[PDB]
Amino acid sequence: GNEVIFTLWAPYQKSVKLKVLEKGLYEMERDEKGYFTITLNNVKVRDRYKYVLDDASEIPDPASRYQPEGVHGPSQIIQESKEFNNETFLKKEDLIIYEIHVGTFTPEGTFEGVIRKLDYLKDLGITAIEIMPIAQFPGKRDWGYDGVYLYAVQNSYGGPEGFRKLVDEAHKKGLGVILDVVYNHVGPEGNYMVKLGPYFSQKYKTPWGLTFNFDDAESDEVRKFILENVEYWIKEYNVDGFRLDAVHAIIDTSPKHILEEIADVVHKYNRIVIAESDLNDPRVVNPKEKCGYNIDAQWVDDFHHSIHAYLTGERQGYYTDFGNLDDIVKSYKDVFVYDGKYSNFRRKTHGEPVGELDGCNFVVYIQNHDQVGNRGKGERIIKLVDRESYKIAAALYLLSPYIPMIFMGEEYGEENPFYFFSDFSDSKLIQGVREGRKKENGQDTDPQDESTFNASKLSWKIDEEIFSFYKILIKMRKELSIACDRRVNVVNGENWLIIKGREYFSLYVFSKSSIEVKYSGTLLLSSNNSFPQHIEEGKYEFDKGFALYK
Repeated sequence: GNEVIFTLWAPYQKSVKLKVLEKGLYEMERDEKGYFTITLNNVKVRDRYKYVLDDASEIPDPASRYQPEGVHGPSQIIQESKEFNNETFLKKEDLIIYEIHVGTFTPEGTFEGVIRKLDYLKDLGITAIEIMPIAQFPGKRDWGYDGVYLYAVQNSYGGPEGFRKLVDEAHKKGLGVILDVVYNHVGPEGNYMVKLGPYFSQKYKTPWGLTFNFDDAESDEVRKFILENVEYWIKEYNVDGFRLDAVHAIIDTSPKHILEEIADVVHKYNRIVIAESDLNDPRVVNPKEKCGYNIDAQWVDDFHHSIHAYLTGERQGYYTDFGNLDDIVKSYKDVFVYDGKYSNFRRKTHGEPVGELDGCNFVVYIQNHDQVGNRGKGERIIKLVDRESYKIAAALYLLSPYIPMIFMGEEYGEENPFYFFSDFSDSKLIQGVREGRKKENGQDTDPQDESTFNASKLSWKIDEEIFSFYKILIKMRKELSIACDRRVNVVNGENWLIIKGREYFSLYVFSKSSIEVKYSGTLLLSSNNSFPQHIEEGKYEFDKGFALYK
């Protein structure tokens, strides 16, 4: 039949009622654990509903699937037809990721907008797109990390219907979709979980708000909440995989860490998890029989930081830990630069070596939402290095053994900043974030100003020299079988370096210098016209630039 069952976990609350807007108020039945439940025969997609507390105040379903009128508005029923392939066609060894912010990616600012850009993406060579968090957040202008309804697809992005159609059309083109999900904290506005029960940890918390309760009193149910959320995205949206936001901010003292369980869920349904770890700890990524949570891959800032610090000369914040050519070679042959050595930035010994894990347990990047957006003036790397360096940078990571991830626009030479923006309506949060971004990052543009968001939309002004470069770089990566293979040989002089893989070798010349080349090869790609078509073992004097050889 057509009847459906309502479930709300609220141990703090004595007795709660269901409120279907056009219909009546319905008394809910309680159990031992603190779950309120009723089955209603008369409900239909898409009625609006809320829950009314002892307080007599009315809150939206915390496990809501659609919030038509934003965070403080009522919850709406959606069509739940669990259609999903049991497998993803994505081979993680073939993974080229493209990070997208739906709001700013296109003039549209919606899912339909990214759909339109699918052919472009496919043609470029990307195999999967990473969508920044889409869990309902305040208003319509937010990176996604102030999301506060884990099961509800952002209304202004195009809602559930919108996101579903995106994955459907992505699969249709042979593209995969990875969802950025937040399990380490929750948004400061429109979060009503605090009144229901111990969703959040008493113990510590995160720089971005209240952290989840995974290991303390009544944490079973909050563990179920997150694990079922990952189950939900797979079963109801047919998503290929996940990027887990700041896993270092998820603390769990339990016999089996929640991150291990999260992975178990995604692997049960043959999907992929990537983790943003700041831990520099192979445990996140290691096999179970080697004591890891078995997450498929992790972000390695060390790579980006090495490249960035060296090319920019910048040393503020975390860049103080980097700066030398050695750091790049280190990261290129050891993954982590900080693998159990002292960090002046963190004021402690940081990290652990990575052992024999292949390259495909790590994703690398010269740009992403953090490394652009957390800069006060939000400058893309293109503004901080010359055309040559920029090309050398793109070559370094796209030709690395690690999984490369392109930031939206990077590939055609996008020049527009990516600022930090928010769309809170609570005036104290507005006040706090302005001064927060002012003090922490040195942002002069108002995050709550519409113009700041607008200025962050891609221009789509294509630089064809750069765009062609990326396209060929991607193509050669695939053709050379560079993926995962950490068996590379790197030699470095003062202002240059050569990296030699199984089928290729690359020249990375940061200044004019005389280089001893020990390899023969045919030129595949070059940032200049200055490099020979065929080269042989010998000494050469190269100008600043990059060259790839078979």
